[PDB]
Amino acid sequence: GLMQFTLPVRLCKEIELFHFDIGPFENMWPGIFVYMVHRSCGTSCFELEKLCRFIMSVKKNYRRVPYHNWKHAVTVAHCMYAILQNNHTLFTDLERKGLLIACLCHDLDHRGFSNSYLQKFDHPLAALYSTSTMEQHHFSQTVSILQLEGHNIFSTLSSSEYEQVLEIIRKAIIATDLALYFGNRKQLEEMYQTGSLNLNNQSHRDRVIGLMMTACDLCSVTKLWPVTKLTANDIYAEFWAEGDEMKKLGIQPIPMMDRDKKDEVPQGQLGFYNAVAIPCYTTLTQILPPTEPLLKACRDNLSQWEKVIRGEE
Ligand SMILES: Cn1ncc(C(=O)N2CCC2)c1C(=O)Nc1ccn2cc(-c3ccccc3)nc2n1
Ligand SMILES: [Mg+2]
Ligand SMILES: [Zn+2]
Repeated sequence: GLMQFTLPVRLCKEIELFHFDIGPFENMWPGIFVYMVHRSCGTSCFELEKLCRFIMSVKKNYRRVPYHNWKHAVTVAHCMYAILQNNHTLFTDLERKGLLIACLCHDLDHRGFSNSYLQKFDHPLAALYSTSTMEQHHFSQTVSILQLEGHNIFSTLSSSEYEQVLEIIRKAIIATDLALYFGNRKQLEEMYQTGSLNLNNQSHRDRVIGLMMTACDLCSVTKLWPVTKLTANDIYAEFWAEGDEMKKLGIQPIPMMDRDKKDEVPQGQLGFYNAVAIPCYTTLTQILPPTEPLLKACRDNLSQWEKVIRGEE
């Protein structure tokens, strides 16, 4: 109970900022996550022994892939921590509990392949889950780990609070399917503009939490340029591996996944910032003004990709 986690001074300060990078010391990441739960949720939210056991089982069930790995899980949870800490009074006690766990678990057992590749491979997961294939799997893996003896960090919730938190986690993880983002943001854009947006409306909160999940999931584009640029290499390492596997099935991959078309990455990133990233952080900043630093950082990174094309870097 009286056992806090404390970070060194530079991390204690910078962890509060949206653009924080969790660093290359893997052994510090569990402590970073517990620190964020304690400050975001409370030192009482979870039994430390159970939380520590939950965290190490989640880590074990992330694979050694270039991008969709344990570092991504903790990185996405930190972005959620910064959103929750800058929007103190907007979120319920259950939501703060659920959303940090949702972010940590959102890509459990990712193989580094898209929903499309699983469908074209005819992977068993594609027969079990026709849409949001990997995301239904990630939620399945979360429930499985929660049911390991000693791992139920929600044991002290009432039956109804427990069903509510698992429903928050399920919707939050499903919303990380980028196929669902486009329509979620359009509906949120209209509701904000026509003034019908209502945070007491559960289905409205669900939409807002979904956009927060997209914002945390894409948060590579909101870091300092050197972090953004080096994460891109890991992202493209997976895309190109999937491209290779598409060619093995006798299918020409989209340019994004074709390593022969490396040259066109700068312009591909522009399309992505303009079609996905900027609209995401713009709508999020409209609904939650204190998340504006995410939009400002994204615009700075867009400008950096424009500089790459122009040959200035
Ligand atoms: C940075 N970041 N953050 C998240 C994601 C992303 O998508 N998710 C991670 C799992 C999914 C991305 C991304 O980089 N996404 C796109 C999206 C469209 N693109 C098109 C091209 C392209 C390249 C060369 C040649 C031609 C086109 N490049 C693209 N990149
Ligand atoms: Mg995912
Ligand atoms: Zn993710």
